[PDB]
Amino acid sequence: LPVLLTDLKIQYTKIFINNEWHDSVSGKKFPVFNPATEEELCQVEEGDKEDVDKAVKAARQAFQIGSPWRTMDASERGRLLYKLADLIERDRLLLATMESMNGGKLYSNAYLSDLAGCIKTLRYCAGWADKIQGRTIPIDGNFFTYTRHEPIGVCGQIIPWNFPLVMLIWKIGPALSCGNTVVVKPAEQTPLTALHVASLIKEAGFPPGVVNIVPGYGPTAGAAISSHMDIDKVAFTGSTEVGKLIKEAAGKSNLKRVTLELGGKSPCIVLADADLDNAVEFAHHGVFYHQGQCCIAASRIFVEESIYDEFVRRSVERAKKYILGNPLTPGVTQGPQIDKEQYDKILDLIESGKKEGAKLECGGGPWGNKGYFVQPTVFSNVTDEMRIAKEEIFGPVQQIMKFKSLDDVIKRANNTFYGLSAGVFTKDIDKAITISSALQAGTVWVNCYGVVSAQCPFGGFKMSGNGRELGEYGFHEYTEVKTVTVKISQKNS
Amino acid sequence: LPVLLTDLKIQYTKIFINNEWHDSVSGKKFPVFNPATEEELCQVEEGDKEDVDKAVKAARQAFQIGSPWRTMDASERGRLLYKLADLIERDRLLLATMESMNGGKLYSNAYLSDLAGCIKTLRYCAGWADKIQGRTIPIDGNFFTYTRHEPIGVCGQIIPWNFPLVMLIWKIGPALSCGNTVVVKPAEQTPLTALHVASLIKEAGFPPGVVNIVPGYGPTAGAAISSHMDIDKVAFTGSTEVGKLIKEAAGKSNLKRVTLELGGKSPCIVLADADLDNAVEFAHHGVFYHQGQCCIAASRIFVEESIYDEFVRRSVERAKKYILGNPLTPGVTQGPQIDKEQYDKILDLIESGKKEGAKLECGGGPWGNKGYFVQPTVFSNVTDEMRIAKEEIFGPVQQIMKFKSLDDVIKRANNTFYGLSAGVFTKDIDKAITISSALQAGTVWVNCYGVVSAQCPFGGFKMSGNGRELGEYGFHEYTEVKTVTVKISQKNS
Amino acid sequence: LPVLLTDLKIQYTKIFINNEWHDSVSGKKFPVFNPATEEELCQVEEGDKEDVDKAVKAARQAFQIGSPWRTMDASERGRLLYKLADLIERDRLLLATMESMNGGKLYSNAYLSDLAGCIKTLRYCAGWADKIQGRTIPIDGNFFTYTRHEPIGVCGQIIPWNFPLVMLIWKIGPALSCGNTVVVKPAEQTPLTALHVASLIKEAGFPPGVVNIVPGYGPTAGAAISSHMDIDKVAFTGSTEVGKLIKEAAGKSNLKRVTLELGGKSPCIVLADADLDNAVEFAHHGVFYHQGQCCIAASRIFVEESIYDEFVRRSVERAKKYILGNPLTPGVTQGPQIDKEQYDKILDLIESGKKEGAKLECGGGPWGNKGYFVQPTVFSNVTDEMRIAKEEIFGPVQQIMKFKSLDDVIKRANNTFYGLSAGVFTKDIDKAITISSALQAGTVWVNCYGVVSAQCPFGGFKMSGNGRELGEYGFHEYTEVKTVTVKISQKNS
Amino acid sequence: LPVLLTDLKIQYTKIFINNEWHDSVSGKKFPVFNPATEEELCQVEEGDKEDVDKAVKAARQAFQIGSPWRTMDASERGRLLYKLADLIERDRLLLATMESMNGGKLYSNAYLSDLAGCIKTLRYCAGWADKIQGRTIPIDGNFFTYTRHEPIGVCGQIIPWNFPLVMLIWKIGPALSCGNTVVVKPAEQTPLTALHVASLIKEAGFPPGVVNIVPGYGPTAGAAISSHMDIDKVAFTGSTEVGKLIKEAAGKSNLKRVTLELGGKSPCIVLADADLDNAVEFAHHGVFYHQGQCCIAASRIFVEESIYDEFVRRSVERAKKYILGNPLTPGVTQGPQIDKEQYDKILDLIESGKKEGAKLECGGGPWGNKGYFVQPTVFSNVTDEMRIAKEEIFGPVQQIMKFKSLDDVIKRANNTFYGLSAGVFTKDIDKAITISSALQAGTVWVNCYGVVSAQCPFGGFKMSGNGRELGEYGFHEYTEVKTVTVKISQKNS
Ligand SMILES: NC(=O)C1=CN([C@@H]2O[C@H](COP(=O)(O)OP(=O)(O)OC[C@H]3O[C@@H](n4cnc5c(N)ncnc54)[C@H](O)[C@@H]3O)[C@@H](O)[C@H]2O)C=CC1
Ligand SMILES: CCOC(=O)CSc1nc2c(sc3ccccc32)c(=O)n1CCCN1CCCC1
Ligand SMILES: [Cl-]
Ligand SMILES: [Cl-]
Ligand SMILES: [Cl-]
Repeated sequence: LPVLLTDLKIQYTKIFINNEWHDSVSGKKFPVFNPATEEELCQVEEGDKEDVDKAVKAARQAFQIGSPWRTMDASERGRLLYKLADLIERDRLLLATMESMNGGKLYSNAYLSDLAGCIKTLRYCAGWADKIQGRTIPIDGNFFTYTRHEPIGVCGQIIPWNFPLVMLIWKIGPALSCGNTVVVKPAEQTPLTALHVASLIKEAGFPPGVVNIVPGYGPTAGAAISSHMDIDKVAFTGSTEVGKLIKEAAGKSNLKRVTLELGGKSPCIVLADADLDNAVEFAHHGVFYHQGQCCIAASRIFVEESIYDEFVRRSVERAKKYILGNPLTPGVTQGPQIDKEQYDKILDLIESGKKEGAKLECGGGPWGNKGYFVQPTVFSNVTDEMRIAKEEIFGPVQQIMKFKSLDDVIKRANNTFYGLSAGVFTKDIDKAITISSALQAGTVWVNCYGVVSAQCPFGGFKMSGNGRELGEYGFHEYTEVKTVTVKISQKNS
Repeated sequence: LPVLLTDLKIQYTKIFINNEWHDSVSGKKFPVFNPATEEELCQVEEGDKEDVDKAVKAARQAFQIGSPWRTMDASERGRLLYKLADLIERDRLLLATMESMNGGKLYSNAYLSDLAGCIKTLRYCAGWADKIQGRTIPIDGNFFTYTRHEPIGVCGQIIPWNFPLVMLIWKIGPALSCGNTVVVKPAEQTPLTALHVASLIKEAGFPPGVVNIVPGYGPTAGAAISSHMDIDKVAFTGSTEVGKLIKEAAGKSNLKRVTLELGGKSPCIVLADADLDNAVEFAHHGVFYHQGQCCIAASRIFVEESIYDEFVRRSVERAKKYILGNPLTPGVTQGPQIDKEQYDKILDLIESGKKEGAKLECGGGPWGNKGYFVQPTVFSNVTDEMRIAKEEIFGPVQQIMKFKSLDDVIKRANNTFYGLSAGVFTKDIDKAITISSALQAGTVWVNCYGVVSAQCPFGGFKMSGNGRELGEYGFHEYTEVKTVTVKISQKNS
Repeated sequence: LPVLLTDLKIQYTKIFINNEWHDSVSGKKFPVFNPATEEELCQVEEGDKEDVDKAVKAARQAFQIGSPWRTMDASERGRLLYKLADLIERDRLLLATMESMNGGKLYSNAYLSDLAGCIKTLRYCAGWADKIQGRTIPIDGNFFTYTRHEPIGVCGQIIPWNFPLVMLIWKIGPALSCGNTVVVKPAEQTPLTALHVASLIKEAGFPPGVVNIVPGYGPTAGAAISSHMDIDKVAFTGSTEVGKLIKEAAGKSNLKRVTLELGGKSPCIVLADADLDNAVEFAHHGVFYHQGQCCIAASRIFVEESIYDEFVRRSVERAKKYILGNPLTPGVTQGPQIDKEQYDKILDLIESGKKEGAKLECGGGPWGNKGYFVQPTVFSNVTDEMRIAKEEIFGPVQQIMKFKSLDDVIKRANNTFYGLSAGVFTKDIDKAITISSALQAGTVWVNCYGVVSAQCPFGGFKMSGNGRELGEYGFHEYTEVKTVTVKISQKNS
Repeated sequence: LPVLLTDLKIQYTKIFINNEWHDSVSGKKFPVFNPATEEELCQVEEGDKEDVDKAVKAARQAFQIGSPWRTMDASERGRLLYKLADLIERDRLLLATMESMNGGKLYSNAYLSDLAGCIKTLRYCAGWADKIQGRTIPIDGNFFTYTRHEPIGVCGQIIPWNFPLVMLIWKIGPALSCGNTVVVKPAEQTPLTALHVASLIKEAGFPPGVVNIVPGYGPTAGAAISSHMDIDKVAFTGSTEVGKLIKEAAGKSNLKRVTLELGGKSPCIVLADADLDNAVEFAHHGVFYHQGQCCIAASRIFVEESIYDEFVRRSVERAKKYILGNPLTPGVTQGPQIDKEQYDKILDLIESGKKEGAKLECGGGPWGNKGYFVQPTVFSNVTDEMRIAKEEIFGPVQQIMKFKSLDDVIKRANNTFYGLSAGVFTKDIDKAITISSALQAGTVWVNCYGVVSAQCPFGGFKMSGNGRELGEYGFHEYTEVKTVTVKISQKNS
């Protein structure tokens, strides 16, 4: 685990449009904080509607028929993405450090996981660019018919603060591989890594206007994207509330394409025949990863009665082993929550668990004199009507419940408006296949949890979102299909 | 062209839920009219929110894990669809007659085209059922990963009055082939053919609740579908206004998947080297088909100056050759518009063309003492800011314009919030390919127009809709992708 | 289980070329026998080189650019195949009876399985016809590139006597769906069902020359196919010896495409945790089905030592329960072998098992005064160097062996030049996945055996064959891919 | 056009097995010559059967279940290929020089085209590695069925001398991306660039035994590959004669999979409406490229009578403009033929053209005192029965013919046992589509020629070969499909 042997210096703080750095139209700036210390790191240019309009015009122009980005070989779009991955690999120490400092994110994970994921995802996407293909189709009648899987056009992409870099790359990788242009709005909490990447987009040689990055707030810059009359598509990861607003704003304006990923209340089902240590470990990391701030957090763990008490005991032992503190310091194993709102939400929900009669096994309160820290918290004997069993907490708060009827537990697992993911732990082939088939969730892990890769599509059932990202299947959502049908004198098979 | 040698008798007038005929919960009924005579044909049970709730419950139950429709072989879903096609072929005379009588639709077209399209589309969809496949994916790490392309669940499907049968089958064919269950709301104007088909769904042996048909109005039954908390997806063909309302209602409620097809203002570009007679014929039929009531109507025809006057002359000669009257009577070549609202809209727009200075070549007024008839109408020297050049008329009203700059005409062709289709007429390979690539439209025809087939995906760019129907690509929109990732001791390629 | 309530009368005994019945050029005929009685059923026209030349010319002409079969809609090729399935369904009683009488095949299986498989396979193939698609490809440079998945042309198809109808349809279904024309040579033992199907091909309305059926012998009619200078592809199921000759003859002549399926020595691995009754049943039916005359026969069954004796006991009990006799008589559960050569081969191999020291548990000799009957025979304590462990027997002869090292048994399972299929019986997810991945076989069944369907590709690893039949993947082998690359002035994504 | 600013020094002259350099078992070496000077460049270790056996054992071991190459992530196979491309880019000057010196290949083409093609092809193949996917399949009955697209195993790959590097990469890129191991036999004429690449395979970090390179002769090392009992597949580009021998040897031994590309007699059809200068240029380069030593050489050019004389005149003017000499010297535009056999064959065929009455427009004899040089030669009024119209010349010899019947010229174009490629020159859409559809050739170029890219599949119809290389479609030929079918208690769609 190498580190930056020199203190981080913040350089890139401006709006990125047509490969140059812009002041906000208003002249306004907003502060950016270190969640572990509550101290301002810097000021960043505050994008708003006016700045979004500049970025959209730039993106529109870069998408015009005859432009460099429309006319270059697909393989060259791919080359540019591979180059960007190489640049991020070059600046890995710097990026992992900035990510950890701005995002409250453990540095070892930032370096070994987030940065690795960004690099691998970009390289995966680079490979698709010249492998996006349409069809030739044996239509009835004397016609030649083919399809073009064109890029859609200008894609507005709004990303959250929990995985700033990974989410940036998850959005831009596919969009660019397919030939789109993008207007990106990073989370107000975490604009800095996106702006560094923008410098590397310029360095790699992407044509101007192909990627534009507009830091700013949700109701301002975000809303301007969702309601813009010349944005063809909007992609978003974040809260359900905002997802609704985005879909509504898209409907009112220009009926732009919308894809959403909106978190979850993801269940695990642990059968009595399960490898118990393996289930405890994966379910543990499954809920606690990055201070509980994962859309896929395994926030309801149902365990067969006969192994329930043992499951709970071992889970508690594991949760009691964390070291809280600054995510930069080696050996520290839990960083802060991102901000006050999240902090407040986690505490309120923890209090509801105590009130509504859940058994507190450990944690249950805040930690320290600075930083938005929350003790890792475990509740057992949780019941389905409790707030901590229904609401996404997005904090280090684990719920453990028992069942003895498998039919009943699948119904309980499914009894939510969410549906992002689930986990099944068993040694039995038939149970693994039939349970995974019955769960209304986008990804089901069997005898593991939290395994996400560029090669697999990822997305929600129900209110956890719509559409899929990554894999072969995800690329479909960044193309617009055109059918071309040509009259011919006579066809032959 | 065979005919029913016995008078049509209306039998099926009720709400279809769980394969039985239901009265409306309210007890209310609404009238159904023959647009050619303005006479009531019958009364039909009026579905509203309460009836939609009954259909959704039925559809939900038919979709449950372990149900007949979830557990039957995919090939058997396909068999059921093939059987339904055979039944519609059996009742072709009856259906074509009912379609023509209720829809104001020329009987020869109803029989030879609409009914043929329904049959062929169903058979096409039947073939996909056991050919819907997921993937196995060489994910990083020691895992086995596969995907399931599951049906989504309960699909709400709202269809228009212009092609009642074709649109019914365009919706239910793919949805059912993929294993979904459906709640269908036919247009208030044209419920009758859908209800006959429902009798044939029962006869074919589809499990109850797999298809439910709820006749009724837009703001009542339609709105209940779009806002329902247990409908997983809504599909819609109709007006832009309603498309917006549907997307908004889906966002406010349960973030259900939405696909829309919303008509157009589709352009043709006729180059000087074009086969002129061929371009005139296809552009003519392209705008005039079914009294102009096609989403893809070729409602802006741009012709190179040197052949413009000849194009206009020949177009006028062709338009002056129609025989208006009852769509049932042989040799009649133009039926009525569907209803008063459409009628009023076409007349108002025709008047705006005269006012704003378009040259009237023929038609321009109503026809007859009964029926919503409009003279076939041609305007030349139309300019881009005129109402008849911007608004979808949905009537027998042709606009012809000239150009001499090809760069300019492509920009004019593209200068619309619509984008459903377009036509290009030229003998030159390079022009055909480059022009079709540059047009922002879902289907581009070359040296033809209006060629739609079950084998090709169909849908809009921009505000003409989102998603694609039919072809291989259309089937994707009726599946929900689940990734299953299984921990293994060691993988091997 | 319905039966023909009228005695079978043989009608179709001639060579089928251009949809008419032909005498052999030589005037020669050959006899056809009932294997259960050794009595001649009829005489059939003997095709030889001269007749093959007539069929190839007919097939070539039907494949010419501009012909009905090249110009008809793909959906119409599909319609024709669906019609043929409907006709075979109509004549199911007759076909199942003829199959059983000519092939020595149990009538209940013939009716319920073989005929069902033919019908289902044809319907599956019908569905692909208009779903065979090429690609459009974003090649480097200013070009438009697309591919056509054309039919190959004249396909020579040689099929065996064990599943005459199923194999006929397995060959012609895909070939025709893809638009090829075919020259079929049924086994000399079993020409009759193929000739009836030919009458139904004529009745369904296939254009003449699209299917031609040339009964005759291997070294005569078969060899003429394999060496023909105007046959584009040859497909074959049968013996390894002949497979070699076919590949060699194809290399010497016109380098025609070759696909082979050549039987096996397929292993099962039964782990100690397996559902034992389920493993015994499937392994039993897996080797004994159709008198052992299946390419996929489970002819080496390795059982973990701790359950080996119990496995063997239960296997023996099951084998001792058969009733031998005429395949037409209800309750009869084992018919004859096909002919004297097979009969002789099975007996010789059974004798080698006794000689080389295998433990005879039951059977071991012939049965009856007429018909090529062999007692169902079980050997335990078989070792890998014995003839019955290495050679495909193609008779009712089961080999059971023990193991205790899993690494070792996989190596033993794989230690063969064959590789058609295998079976794995265990309750453990990891073992099921890792073992199936390690076995060098085309199809691996888990906790079942002998499950073959039109939707899955089927074919061998190693010397069990090359290429795959059926599924999506099998269709690729009946197309020839053409790339078309068109110079354009400027491309756009 | 940069050059090596230092003289080339030959380093790598040994057999490459398990990532180390081996002497031949016999101790024998063979000489390697510069075709431009007829001087020996070096000696290279001569591989024979014994050495092939060592390489196959190494390849077999590297392919074993549990090996590094079988267990590494697919994305890592891709990474290794990307690294190799980067290494070849690093050594581009050296490789382009060695290629030109050993292969008689113009240095500017070697550098700008061959080396670029190698790099781009490797990068294309790298991108597929983790995008090779099987299927999940909705089989009839209560089963879970999926497929694995496994690597085949040990692939023997025999390549020719005309494009040593490009062909090496065309073979190993796909084979390795798919996870195979390879035993490569470069042409005896041109082993040197392959051995340098082998050093870069070692440097990139490929596991030992994954690639093995065995220089040597055809009937010795080549024959040992084709007849080997433990090689799973053989791929070959070269002469028809050898293709036959390979297919036969594969049939006699172990029925290994075979794919062949075998050159052609590729036709162009130039219509009267064609852009004439464009057709002349592409047809010219189409036959003359790399001294006529391209499988796709446009060796029959049919021109409509009305433009035939002009076509011939302009073609002659272009052919008379070459500068012969050393392929290393700037401004030199034609190098030597590869060796004496080719040289002799070209001269003999040129003499047959004079004898049989073809009109000699220019060239017709040898050139210089050393090097296998042949004057660029044009024949007009060539007729279909002449040797130069039927036999692949593989020299700088152009045939031009006239036609006036389009039906007739397509039949003439098709009247060959070859079918690798063809060209069509016209401005008319319908002709371009219908002619290209009618030509029995693997690639058809329209208004261009010789446009080959990694993204498109490439291969012959008829005796020009079997199978396809590159594109998505080519990758299929380097996988072996396994179906896995698992019994489950109950399936759900
Ligand atoms: N799916 C996921 O991974 C995430 C889920 N969440 C959930 O949402 C809850 C609230 O967290 P927030 O930070 O408020 O998430 P949020 O959904 O409001 O913020 C995420 C992104 O949306 C933008 N945004 C906010 N308001 C917007 C608007 N009106 N229009 C357009 N864009 C807008 C933000 O600026 C940011 O870029 C969390 O407690 C958690 O449960 C939060 C972040 C990520
Ligand atoms: C290859 C893409 O990059 C990464 O995987 C970075 S890490 C990571 N990304 C995402 C999630 S949700 C999600 C949704 C979309 C895209 C990426 C992710 C997550 O939860 N994580 C931590 C897993 C730690 N795990 C602990 C045990 C196994 C992995
Ligand atoms: Cl498509
Ligand atoms: Cl998928
Ligand atoms: Cl292809």
